[PDB]
Amino acid sequence: PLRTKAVEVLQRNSRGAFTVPAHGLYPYQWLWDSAFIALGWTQVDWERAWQELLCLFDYGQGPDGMLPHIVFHEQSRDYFPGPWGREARAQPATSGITQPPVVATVVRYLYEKDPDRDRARERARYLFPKLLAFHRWLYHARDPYRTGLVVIVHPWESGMDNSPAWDKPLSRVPVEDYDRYLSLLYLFRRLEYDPREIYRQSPFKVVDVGFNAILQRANRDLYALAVLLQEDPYEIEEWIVRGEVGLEALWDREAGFYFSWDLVAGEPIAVKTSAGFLPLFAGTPHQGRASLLAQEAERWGEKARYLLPSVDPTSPFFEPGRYWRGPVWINVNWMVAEGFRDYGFAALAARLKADALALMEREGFREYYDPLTGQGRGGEGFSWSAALALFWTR
Amino acid sequence: PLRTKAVEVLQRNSRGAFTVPAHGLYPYQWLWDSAFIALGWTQVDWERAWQELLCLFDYGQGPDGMLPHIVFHEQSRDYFPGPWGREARAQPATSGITQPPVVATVVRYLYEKDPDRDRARERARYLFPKLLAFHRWLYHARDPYRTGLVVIVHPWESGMDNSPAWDKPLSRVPVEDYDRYLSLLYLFRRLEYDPREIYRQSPFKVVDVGFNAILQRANRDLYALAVLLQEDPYEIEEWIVRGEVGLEALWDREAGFYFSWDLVAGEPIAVKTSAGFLPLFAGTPHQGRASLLAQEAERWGEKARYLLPSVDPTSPFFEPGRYWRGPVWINVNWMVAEGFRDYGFAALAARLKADALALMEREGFREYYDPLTGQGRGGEGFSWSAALALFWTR
Amino acid sequence: PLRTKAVEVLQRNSRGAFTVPAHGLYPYQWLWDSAFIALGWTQVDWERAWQELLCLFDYGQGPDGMLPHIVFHEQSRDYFPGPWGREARAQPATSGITQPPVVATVVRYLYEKDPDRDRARERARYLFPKLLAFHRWLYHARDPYRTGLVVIVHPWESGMDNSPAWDKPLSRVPVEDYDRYLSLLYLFRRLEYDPREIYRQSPFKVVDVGFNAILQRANRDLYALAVLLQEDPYEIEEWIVRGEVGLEALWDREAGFYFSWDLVAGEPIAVKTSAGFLPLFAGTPHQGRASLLAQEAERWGEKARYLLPSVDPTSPFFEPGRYWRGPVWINVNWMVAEGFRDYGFAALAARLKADALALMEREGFREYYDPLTGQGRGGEGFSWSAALALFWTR
Ligand SMILES: OC[C@H]1O[C@H](O)[C@H](O)[C@@H](O)[C@@H]1O
Ligand SMILES: OC[C@H]1O[C@H](O)[C@H](O)[C@@H](O)[C@@H]1O
Ligand SMILES: OC[C@H]1O[C@H](O)[C@H](O)[C@@H](O)[C@@H]1O
Ligand SMILES: [Cl-]
Repeated sequence: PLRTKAVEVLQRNSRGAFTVPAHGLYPYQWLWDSAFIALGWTQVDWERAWQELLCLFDYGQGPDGMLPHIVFHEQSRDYFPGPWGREARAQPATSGITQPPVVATVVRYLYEKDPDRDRARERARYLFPKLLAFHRWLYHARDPYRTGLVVIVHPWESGMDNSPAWDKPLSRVPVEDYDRYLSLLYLFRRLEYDPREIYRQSPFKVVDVGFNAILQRANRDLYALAVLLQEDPYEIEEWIVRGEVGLEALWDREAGFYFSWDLVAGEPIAVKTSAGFLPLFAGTPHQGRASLLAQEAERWGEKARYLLPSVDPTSPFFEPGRYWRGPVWINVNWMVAEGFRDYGFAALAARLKADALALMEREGFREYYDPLTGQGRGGEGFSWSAALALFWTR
Repeated sequence: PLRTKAVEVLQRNSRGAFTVPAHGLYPYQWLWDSAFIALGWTQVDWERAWQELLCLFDYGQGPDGMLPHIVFHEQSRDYFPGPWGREARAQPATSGITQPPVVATVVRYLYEKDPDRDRARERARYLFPKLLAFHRWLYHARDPYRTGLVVIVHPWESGMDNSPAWDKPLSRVPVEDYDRYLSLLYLFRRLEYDPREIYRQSPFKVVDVGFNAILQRANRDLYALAVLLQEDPYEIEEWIVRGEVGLEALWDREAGFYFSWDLVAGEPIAVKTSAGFLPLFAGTPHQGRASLLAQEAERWGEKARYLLPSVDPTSPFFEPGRYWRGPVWINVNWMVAEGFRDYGFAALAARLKADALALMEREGFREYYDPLTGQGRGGEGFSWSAALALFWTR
Repeated sequence: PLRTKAVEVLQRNSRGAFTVPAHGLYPYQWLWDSAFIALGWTQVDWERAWQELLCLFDYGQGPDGMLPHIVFHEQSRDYFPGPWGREARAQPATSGITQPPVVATVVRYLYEKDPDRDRARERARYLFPKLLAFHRWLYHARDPYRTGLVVIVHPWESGMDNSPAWDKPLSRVPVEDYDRYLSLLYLFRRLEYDPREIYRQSPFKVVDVGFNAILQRANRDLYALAVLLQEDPYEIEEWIVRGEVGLEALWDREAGFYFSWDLVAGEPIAVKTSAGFLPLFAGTPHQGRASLLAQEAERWGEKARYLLPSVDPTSPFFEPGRYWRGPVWINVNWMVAEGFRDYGFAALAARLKADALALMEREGFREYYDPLTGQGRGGEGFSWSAALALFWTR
C-alpha cells in the first residue's frame, strides 16, 4: 500500500543525510525536492527529516547566503556532527542558480511538530540564521530595487523548467531550448557570477508568480519562527510588507488570473499555468479573488480527468504528457490544495488530494501524470511524490 | 447603434489631441474626463488615446507636479512632437485645483494593451515620472502629516460637485452655493496658492472617500507600471501601505458603509453616496465588507429602477434629477461594477453594466440619468459616457 | 426589565467618576471593566461615560504611559475639574501589571457619537495623547524587538485569569495557582519593575491572542481618532502594519484556529479558547479564515446550549462553571459578535447577542454563565454585563 511503498522509495533514494529525487540518479541533492522530501521523512524518522535540510545548508550554502538548486555531492553524507568547525572537510561543487524557496515553510513545520522539543529548538536555532541569509540573498541579488518581487534569471529556477510561460522570454536568449539554457549559464560564468551584472545583463529576467508566491509564504513562516525563537524579525517584516504588494500586483483582472511578468519585454506573460494558483498558498488574495481562482480550477476540471494540470487544458500550449506543459504534479497539487483549504474551498482541496492519491495508488510514485489518462510519466521512484503521499496522509 | 454613435461623439468633441467633455463647450480639457475618454479612444486609434493624456500632462502639469482639473487651452492642440524642449511654445492658463487621479490606472491599461509595444514603452516611460510627480504633489500638498489620506479643499475636487456629503462642510465657508465655491477660490489666491497655508487655513477640508479610493487604485497601478518598466517604486510603496490603512479607516461599522470625513468638524460625514462604493475599485475591503456593500447596493435597487444612484434613494437628500444628488452616472457605474466583479459579485457587476448600457441606448450619451425614469440629463454628447460605452463593450 | 435594571446596577456600583466591577467590592477601578462600562453609561449620561475614562487615566497612568489593571482608589472620585495641575492632589496606589487595551476603541465611539460636539472634541483631545502613551508603553515594554506582537508577563494581564491556555506556562513558574500568581508579582518587585529585566527574566511570557487582537483593534481606532483630530499618526501606523503581520501569524492552519504563543517554551499553545475568535474584532483575517472560525463557533454550539463558551466544549479542560474554563462571558460575546457581523456572519452575530441577552434576562447581571444550564455565576450586579446589555440594545 501507499505509505509503506512510499517509505521504500525514500529509503532506496537515501544517500545518508540527503535523498536523491528519483530512482537511477547520481548522488546529487536538489533544493526544492529536499524540502518536500523532509516532510515525508517526518512520517519515518524526525532526525532524518532534519538531517535532509541540515545537509542541504551545510554542504550547499555560500558565504553570501545563496542556496543552489543542486549540490553535487558525488557520495553519501553522514549526519551533521554538531559544532563541524574544528576539522577540515570537503565542500562539494554546486550549481550557480537557485530554486523555489519552500524551505522555511518546511522548517517551521519541523520545528512546531517535532515531539522532541529539545531537538526542535537546537535544529531550528541552527537553521534560522541560514534561512534568513538565504532570503536575504534572494532579495539583495534578485530584487536590488526593493520592489518586493524577485526575478529568476534562468527558467530552471522556477522549478517548472519548460513551463509554456517561459517560451517567449527564452526565445530572446542569444545562442533548441537546451542551447538557450546553456547559453544563459555561459553568460553567468562569463560575468563571474556577479549578481549586479547578471541582474543588469541577463537576457532572461522574469518575475515568476510561483517562485514569488512560495517565497512570500516562506517569509510569513520565517517570521513566525523568528517570533517563536525570540530572534529579531526586522528584515523579514520588510520582505513581508513589500511582498504582499508585489504578489498581488501580478493579478490580471481582465484574465481573472495571476501571471508571471517578463521584465525584459516589460509585459505580463499572458499564459495561465498551475503556478498562478500559488498565491493562495502565500495567503495574499482576498476571498473574491480566491473564488475566481476556484472557478477557474473547476473550469480546468471540465476538460481534464485529474486536477491540477500544469497548464490550462484549453491553452494552445497544453500537451498532456510533456513535463510542465499540461501534466499533473504532486507537489503543486499539494501546495494549491493547502491554499484552497485556507480560503474555505474544502471540496476543491479534497479533490486535489483525492486526485493526487489516486494517481499514486494506480501508477506508483512518478514525476508527473497525464491529466487525461492518468498515465505516470518521467522519473521512477520519484521522491517528492512519495514524500507528499506520506505527509498528506499523516 | 451604440459604438458607432459613441465614436461620432468623441470625434465631434475632439480638439486635436484633447477631447472636450460635452457638446457645446469651449475648447478646455478636464482631468478626470480625459482619463475616461482615453479609454474610449482605445477602440478607435491607440495613438489618439495616448495623445489625450500626453496633452493633459504636457500643457497641464506644473513644476511641482500638480495636475489641474481644467486646462484652459482656448484652441485645438497638435500631437506631442516628441523630445518639444527646443522651440518656444505657449503654456495655457489652468485651474488651481485638482480632480480624482484615475489617470495612472488608465495609463497602465494603455501600456499593457497597446498592440504596438515600442509605442507603449515610449509613451509609458515618458508619462511614468509625470504620474509619479502628480501622486507626489497630492501626498505632499494634501497629506502633509503622512496619514495615508489626502484632503480636498474644494467640493469640485471630488468630481462630485454638489454631492449631499459636502452640504454641511460647504455651509461653514464664509462669504447660494456658487458664492461659497467662489469664496474658496478667492481664499486660495489670497494665500498665493501656498499649499502649506491653504491646508492650514481652508474652511473646507474633507477626506473624500471617492478621491481617496481612486488614488489608492491608481497607486496600485502606478506600482505595477514601475515594476514592469524597471523604475524605482520606493515612493509608491509608501503611499500604498499608508493608503491601505487610511481608506479602510473610513468604514463605519454601525452604518455598514464608507463615509467621507470632515476634518474641519473632525467628524465622519454620515451621508451614503455612490462614492462610498469606490473602495471596491481600490481593492481594500475584505470580502465580508464587500458583501455588506453588495447588500446595500441591492437595497438601493429596491427603490431605483436603474443602478447606481449617486445617493441612497431613501436619503432625505435624494433628488432624482439633480447632478450628484441622486442621478446615475456612467463613470461611477463602471468603476463600481469593476470593483464588484473583482470581489466575485458577478451578477451585481453585470446589472450595473446592463443599466448603464440601456440608459445610453435609450437616451444617448448624457451626463447623468434619472434613476426612477431613466431620463437623460445634463450635458449632451457627453464624452465619458460615450467613451465608457466603447470601453465597456470592447 | 433589562435596561432599567442595568442602569440600577451601574448607579449602585458608581463611586462618583468610576464604577466598581460588581456588587460588594472595595472602591477600586479596573482597566478593561471601566472601558466596557463607559459604553453602558452612554445610555444614561454622556459626561458620566467620559468621566469613567478620564478617572482611569487621571489617577491610573504613570509618566511612562503605563495603565495598570487596578487603580486602588479607596474612595469615591469627583469629576475631572479641568486644567488639575494647579492644586496638590492624592495619587492612589495602582497594580504593577496591565490588562487588555480596549480603551481606544471605546474612546473613538464616545468621540464619534457624543451629541455634544464641543465636549467630544475637548475630551478626545485630552485623552488622545494619553492613549497614545499607553499603546507606546505596551509596545516599548512588551515588544522591545518590534515584532508587532506584545507579551503578557502574568496570566491576569489577559483578563482571562485561569484560561486553560495558561496552564502549562503557569506550571513553569518557580514558587496552587495563587502561589504562582504571587511569585510572579514578587519577581517583578524584586526586579524594581524594570521592563527590560522583567521581559528578559519573567518565567511567564506569552503572546496572548486576545490581548493582541484587542490591541490591534484599538490601534486601528486610535489611528482613526488621530486623523479626525488632525493629530500626528506616525507611531500608530507602525504598530498597525507590524500588528497585522503579527496577529495573522497566530493562525494555526492544521487546527483551523488562532492560538496564543508561549515564548518561554517557544511553542504555540494548542488550546482553543474564546480569545482565538477575537482577531475577527481586530479585522485581520481574510473571509475564508473568518468562515473557518464561523464553522468552529457553530460546532461549539452543537455541544453548548449558550454561545460562546470560553473554551471548546470538547476540550479536556472544559468545565461549565469555572470562570474562564468553559463559561460564557458577556464582554467576549459582544466583541466576537461585533467581529462576526463585520465579516458578514449576521446570523451567528445575532445568536451571540440573543444568547447574551437571554442569559441576562433570566439570571440578571452576573460575571459568567454556565453554557449548558445557563446558570449565572461569579460576581453579582456585574457591571460590564449590565453595561453591555445597555450598549448592545441601544
Ligand atoms: O527532480 C529534480 C528537478 O527535476 C526537474 O528539473 C523538475 O522540473 C524540477 O522541479 C526538480 O526540482
Ligand atoms: O465634465 C466636466 C466636469 O463637469 C462637472 O463639473 C462634473 O460634475 C465633473 O465630474 C466633470 O469632471
Ligand atoms: O472584574 C474585574 C476582573 O475580575 C476578574 O479578574 C476577571 O477575570 C477580569 O477579566 C476582570 O477584569
Ligand atoms: Cl477577504
